[PDB]
Amino acid sequence: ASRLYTLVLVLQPQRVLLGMKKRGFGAGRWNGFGGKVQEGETIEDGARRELQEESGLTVDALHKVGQIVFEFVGEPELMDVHVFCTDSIQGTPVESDEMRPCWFQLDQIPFKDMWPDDSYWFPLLLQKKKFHGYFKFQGQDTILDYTLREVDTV
Repeated sequence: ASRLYTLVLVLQPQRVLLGMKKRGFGAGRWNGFGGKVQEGETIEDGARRELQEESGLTVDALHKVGQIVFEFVGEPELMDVHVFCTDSIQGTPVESDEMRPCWFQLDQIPFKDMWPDDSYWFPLLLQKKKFHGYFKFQGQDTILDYTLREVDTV
């Protein structure tokens, strides 16, 4: 029992784009852009759609960089998050109802105001290493179990 999600990181040589989530799941934290994959679209199409809805941006190419499975205690569906990155974006990022975008220098990523799991796998993202992760949460703050490894194929 798992549900497909996307997460998109716009990662340029010296900065990364994050969005401050304004409502809904994860509100009040910076994150990549993404959301649920809909019936009738591929995972990559859903990632492009969420990037556009949340930031106005389109992209030439998205690259698979990771998969993260989340368990939330008491919730029946695992969240199967497909993580993508891109360097070349099209457009200037703009605020949506869901997200307020901002660029961050790579040594100034705001981990204290991000989901606690990002501290663990962001180093792999920045190192351009593909990964599989699993995080079990009690509520929104406490990681109870986790696993993280590098993989050759996402």
